[PDB]
Amino acid sequence: MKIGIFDSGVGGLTVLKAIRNRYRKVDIVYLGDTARVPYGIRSKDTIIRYSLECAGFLKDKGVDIIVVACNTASAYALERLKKEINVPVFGVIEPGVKEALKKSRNKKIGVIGTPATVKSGAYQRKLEEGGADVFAKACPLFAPLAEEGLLEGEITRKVVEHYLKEFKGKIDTLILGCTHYPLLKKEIKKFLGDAEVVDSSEALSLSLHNFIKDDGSSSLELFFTDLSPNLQFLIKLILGRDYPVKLAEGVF
Amino acid sequence: MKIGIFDSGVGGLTVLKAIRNRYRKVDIVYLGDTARVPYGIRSKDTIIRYSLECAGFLKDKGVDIIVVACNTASAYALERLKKEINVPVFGVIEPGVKEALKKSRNKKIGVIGTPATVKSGAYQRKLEEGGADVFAKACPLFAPLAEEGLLEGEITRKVVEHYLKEFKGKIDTLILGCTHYPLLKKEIKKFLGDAEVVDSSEALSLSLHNFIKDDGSSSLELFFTDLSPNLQFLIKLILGRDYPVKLAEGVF
Repeated sequence: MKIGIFDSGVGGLTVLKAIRNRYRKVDIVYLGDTARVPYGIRSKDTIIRYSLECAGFLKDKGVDIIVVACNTASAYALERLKKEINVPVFGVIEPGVKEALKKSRNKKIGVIGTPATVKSGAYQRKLEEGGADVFAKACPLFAPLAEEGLLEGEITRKVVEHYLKEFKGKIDTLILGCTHYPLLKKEIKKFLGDAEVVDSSEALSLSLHNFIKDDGSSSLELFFTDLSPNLQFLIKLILGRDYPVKLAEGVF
Repeated sequence: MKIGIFDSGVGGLTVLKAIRNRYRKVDIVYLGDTARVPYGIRSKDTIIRYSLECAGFLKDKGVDIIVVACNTASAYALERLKKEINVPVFGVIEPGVKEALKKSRNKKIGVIGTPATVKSGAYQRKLEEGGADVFAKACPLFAPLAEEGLLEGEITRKVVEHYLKEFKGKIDTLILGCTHYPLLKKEIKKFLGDAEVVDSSEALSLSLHNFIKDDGSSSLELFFTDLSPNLQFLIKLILGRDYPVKLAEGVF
């Protein structure tokens, strides 16, 4: 059993840590699309093309299942991936939803996710057909225009309330689609008050239990299509140690 | 007297507010380069070309002085601007330095700024020739690869200490060149302890006092080369109300 996880950046090294602790002996191969990283703005057809390519990379790496930890690719490319890669494919939306639907009490739940996944409607849908009033809202893309340091103090506690306006006191469960400053977990869980935030990474990992045979050499291989700046440093902080990465289409 | 302030994004609407409160009757024309916004990565010659163009835009808008609030353009394009625009040009580095040099006690001061301005050496230099041990370090470019929400808790308090490592307990004054998550003002002023952070915007504004004749119709015009997403919303939050913006090279 070899698990292939694929993401645009390093946010997927989270799921990967969950998997790996639960499935202690499975072999893993990660592939981050760092060379194209600002995914959540690209078209549906772009997201499906970049996804096809990265999945094929891992397929050809001999994996058994392909976990796609990105909400944007999971929201647009799962049909296509499945249909072109002769293996099981798992995204992070459906486990998030199942969980949300479970955790909830009043079934008035919300989703904060990238503009491109929030546009897809995949979350909204899957939640409604499960019997639940979805309150969605998109991630604010701030760093390009202004430095987050601008959004510190006063102005931050006002971005929040205006964004998480409707959500106000109507929801009781939330899928943190994708968190960007100033909408950190603790800036929102403060405005909204102690709400049940779905852990999309623990939910996902768990969700692969019946398809995964906990077996393998316990190996780990990390790949990225661009040896970006502080990649290596980030890897160190998230995983706990330093794992050597290779470049996608290097030795091969 | 008409003041032309120019920046890459909205971070300059800060200086603009300082100016405007101090110089209550001067007329103003702001120009943000939103269409090209990720400035701090481009080349010296690129920064000088984009700067030339935006300054010329304002010159042709009939301004008397041109304030450039971006550290990256101030660090590479002031010679060129002055030499091509027949008017007084003021950047945000030299007032920051004067202030730093003043505020300091032990003259062991630091600068956290974008990789491109920190490379320029303009801060380091100007501080050394003023008799001071500069501790510089670059802004970590994180949002592209991973979402800041990843950098929340544990991992954030560890990014800081490793970056503001050397600075540790050696500095007593700091020029917050440019603040990006997780290096917010309050994450650093916590690691480092209560240090004297230079207010580069109050310093700058103040620095124009002898060149500015507080006179004019008290007008305000906001221009940007790309009516980017939440531009309009950000403007609202920083300035206090909504100011109509126009597009650079619109009616003209």
